[PDB]
This record gives sequence, C-alpha cells and structure tokens, in this order.
Amino acid sequence: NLIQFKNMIQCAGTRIWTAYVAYGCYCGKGGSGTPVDELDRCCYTHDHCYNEAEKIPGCNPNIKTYSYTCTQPNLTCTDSADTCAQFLCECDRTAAICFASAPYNSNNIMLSSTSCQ
Ligand code: NA
Repeated sequence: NLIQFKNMIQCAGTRIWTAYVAYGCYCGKGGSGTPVDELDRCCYTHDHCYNEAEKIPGCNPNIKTYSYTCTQPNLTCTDSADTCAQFLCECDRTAAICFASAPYNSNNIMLSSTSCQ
C-alpha cells in the first residue's frame, strides 16, 4: 500500500515522503542510469522489489494492504500467511529503514543530468 509506505517512512526516520518524491536517479517515478549515492541505491532496490512483487499472483504493490506495526523508530511486518503482504511489507520496511540511515545530499536533488543515463 502506497499510503502505508509513506507512514512507514516517518516512523523509521525524520524526513517525510515528500523529501524523496524527487531525488537522484531512482527516488520518484521510474528510474534509470546508476544510483548516484547510498540513498539513491535505497530507491533502486525498492523499485526492483516492487517489480518482483508483481511476479506474485494477484499482487499489486500500490493497492495491496498489509499488516505492520510502528513502535517508532521500530517497524515490524506481522504478515506471515499472505505472501504478497509479507513480501510487499518487507520491500517497504527495508526502504524506510534504508532511507533513514542513508545521507541526504540536497545536491543530488532533482538532477536529468548525465548521471542518470
Ligand atoms: Na522509483
């Protein structure tokens, strides 16, 4: 669930989802070239994760609602039976935690430069 993902973001970190709407070559719609930094790599992986999520029968990353808990800054994916929800929650949780641990070079914001092949 896209809504859950953004809430899952501010749980683990301090930066809201808007800070990521357009960063590097992969954070934001689509993605190309090679990630420019640690954060952009976070987004790179997240996208491949969703692409994978779609290879699961009846599994759409945008609409599928999963179960998880937030004991800030701790995230927990409670799903175990539902594979889509499980796998999908893992994607988002991984990215949320990744985002919060990686640095934010405001320079790599909105750039496309030669960097994003
Ligand atoms: Na993306």
